[PDB]
Amino acid sequence: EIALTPQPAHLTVKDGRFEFGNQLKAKVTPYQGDSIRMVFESFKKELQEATGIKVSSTQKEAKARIILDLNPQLPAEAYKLNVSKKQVRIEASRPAGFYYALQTLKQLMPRNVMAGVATSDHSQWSLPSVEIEDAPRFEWRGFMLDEGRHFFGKDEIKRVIDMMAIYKMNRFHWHLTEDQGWRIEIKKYPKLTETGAWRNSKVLAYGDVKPDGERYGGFYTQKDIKEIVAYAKKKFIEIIPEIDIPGHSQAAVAAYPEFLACDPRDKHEVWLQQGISTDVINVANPKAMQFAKEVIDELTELFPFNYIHLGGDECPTRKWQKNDECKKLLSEIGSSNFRDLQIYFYKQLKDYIATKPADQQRQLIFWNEVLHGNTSILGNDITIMAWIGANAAAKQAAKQGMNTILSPQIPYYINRKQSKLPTEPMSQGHGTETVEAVYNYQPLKDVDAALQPYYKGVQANFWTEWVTEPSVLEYLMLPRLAAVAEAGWTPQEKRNYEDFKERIRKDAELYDLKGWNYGKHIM
Ligand SMILES: [Cl-]
Repeated sequence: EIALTPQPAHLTVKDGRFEFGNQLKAKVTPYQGDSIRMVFESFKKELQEATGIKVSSTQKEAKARIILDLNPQLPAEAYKLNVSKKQVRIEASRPAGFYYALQTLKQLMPRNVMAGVATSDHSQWSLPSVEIEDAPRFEWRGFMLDEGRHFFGKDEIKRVIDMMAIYKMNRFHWHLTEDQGWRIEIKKYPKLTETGAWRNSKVLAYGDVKPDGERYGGFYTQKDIKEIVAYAKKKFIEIIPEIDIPGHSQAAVAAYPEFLACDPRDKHEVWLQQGISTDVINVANPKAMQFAKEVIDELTELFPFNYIHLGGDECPTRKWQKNDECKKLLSEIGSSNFRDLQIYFYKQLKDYIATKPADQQRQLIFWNEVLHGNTSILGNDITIMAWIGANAAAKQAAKQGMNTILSPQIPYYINRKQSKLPTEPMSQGHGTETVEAVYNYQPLKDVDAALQPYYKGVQANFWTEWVTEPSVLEYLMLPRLAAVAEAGWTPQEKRNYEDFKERIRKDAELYDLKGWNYGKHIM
């Protein structure tokens, strides 16, 4: 009957049910300039769409069948939800807490409510009596989509946001730039999208698959970006842009080779292959430095969240070793290790950001390869996204006083096959990254108590070398996304895969109402 995902920290089931009727009154705290009333108004619209129930306002506790009260002692995303025959009572300290209480309230109702779809026939509406106290284990509960390899577009990304929101995920990491495409309009550099957002193959070549000649691509205008940011904010999802530099930058190099290429006399094209490119940005070129500053400036206007991801994964130094500007810069920073140029490039950008007014400053996230360099100049107010040797990298980050986010390739890359069946779509892996394998990863296993404060959370990543169509994206995303969401939210002691399996089965109905694809193996 009751199926909540993520499982709350504390749930007690009580006798009886709360019945709505067609109309009822709510009393809602005015905290923070009526912000909670605004959250509640959004909820009311959803509820009416799905059920026909109308909620009006009251100031009188005695008339309130739903009450949202401020409890400042609760954590920033925590809530209490008490459902009795007489009243629904919610307590929280911050808008996100109240929003999550209402997510859990929706999830206690038939699945059409969470889906935001009315039922064909006439229905009766109620809640089970419960006492819930809930709070997320981790503050960062993320999903990353690669749109550089294949582009999905606004409608599909809204569906991604919708999926994340079901499971209380709060961080969308937008991997917008790659060797094979650049997907975000930058006004000062129009060729990033004019050249970089189109290429002459849909498939990315690998093994026996060759380029297919199709004029393929797409990008987001700044208007598009602002729309998606606003859409996600309504669901308490913040967006982190990733401009992956100076590696994974062949599309940018193809757009502006005259100053971004290490070897501008050679040819530079958007890459049609899968793999790791050596065609990295010439970090020693002054126009490359200005380019990066100017891109960051435009990101700052589009993305209000306080973090930017600069990537830094899989960045070969060989083209720097062969470039005169780079050799000279390395000599001038007193080094014989070309990796240091990557760190210096970042230091310039970090310094630049520090010159800006406080509200324009951003904190930086990097893939963990950056930690292999001498990062001392960057200080410890950077964040390491741990993916390769993740457990060890996160521990090293924490030991250096850096925040860390866990996105281990195994098992949190949910583009990978989720079954060994021969009928699975083509993607990376053998089929070992089953729902169970995802759920069973324990992020803080054997992590010393003193390091744990630096572990900000977890993220599932979705790489799109092989994935070109929304149906396949969704098939691979779901239901593994929910396992990572639960890992991010639910206390480890309350996590149980067989229990999760029973609960997630109830969401097939939700997925079907929304027309989402999903793997059916555990269903
Ligand atoms: Cl754990």
